[PDB]
Amino acid sequence: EVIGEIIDLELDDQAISILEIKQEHVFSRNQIARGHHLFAQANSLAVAVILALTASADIRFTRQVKQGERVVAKAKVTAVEKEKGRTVVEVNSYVGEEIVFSGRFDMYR
Amino acid sequence: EVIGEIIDLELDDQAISILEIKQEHVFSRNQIARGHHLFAQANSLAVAVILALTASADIRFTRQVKQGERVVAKAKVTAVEKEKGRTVVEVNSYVGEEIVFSGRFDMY
Repeated sequence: EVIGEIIDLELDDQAISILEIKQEHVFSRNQIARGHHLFAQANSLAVAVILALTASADIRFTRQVKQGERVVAKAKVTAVEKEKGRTVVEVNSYVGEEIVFSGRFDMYR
Repeated sequence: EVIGEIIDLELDDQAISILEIKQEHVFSRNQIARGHHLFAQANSLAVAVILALTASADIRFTRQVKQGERVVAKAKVTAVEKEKGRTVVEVNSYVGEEIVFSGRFDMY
């Protein structure tokens, strides 16, 4: 029920997942991973750090990811509104030391 | 290819796709579809209206989508740069007459 493998999970705090880009994730022409796989990893990691739903998100794809790469996604909760049951999660995803994806997710109870 | 079935496509203009939410898209007793499924339909339809890549997007999910519903995504090209090679696609997705997803996609 999460895309890629959960490596680390501190509920209501932070989480880390790893997605190895295989044949199922790429355009045949260029062996480049489709951006919705990156999103899916990050969005499901954002849900994992919290039974919760995404309300919006602002996301940014930085490098093209190639097949054979391990994408490490790192979720951190950056604000909570106890009141309205609203949590914001920022997720940055890396291949080695380089960001390939960055997103802020607005979640709800 | 694309998430859901393409219904119409006017390259560099617009496209429409249909995604029937089946048991594989869903997670709970309320049989709720996961939001990445909606993004996936919308993102890949944005790529289809143009060999191209998404650079960013601002997206909003309106309502929870339930299993058995049919989501219709409508992509419209709303600006083109031969300047930067940045094309903007707006995608709104519907169940009946209600918006369940909306996004602006910046393509490079």
